[PDB]
Amino acid sequence: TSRTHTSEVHGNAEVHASFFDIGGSVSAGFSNSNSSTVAIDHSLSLAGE
Amino acid sequence: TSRTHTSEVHGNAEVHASFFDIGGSVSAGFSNSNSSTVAIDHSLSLAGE
Repeated sequence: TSRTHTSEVHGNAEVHASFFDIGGSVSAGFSNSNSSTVAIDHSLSLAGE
Repeated sequence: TSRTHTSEVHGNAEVHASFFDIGGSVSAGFSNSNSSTVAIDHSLSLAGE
């Protein structure tokens, strides 16, 4: 089994360019995650000599 | 065999600075994924000492 925890910072930057319109943009953000993997495995090995 | 639950929490933020039509959007997020992953392996080895 595996349980995780993530952090993140986000950003964006885009300005406008038209015949009349100008602009600008900034941002933020914090993202996380909680992944719960439950892995069930089986194996076989048949060796000879 | 593996069946994975990946829960997510998240926070989001955007803005668009302009003259008078300035737009902003802070936000968040919540998500899960029910990912059932199987994997079938067949292998070999030929060792000689």
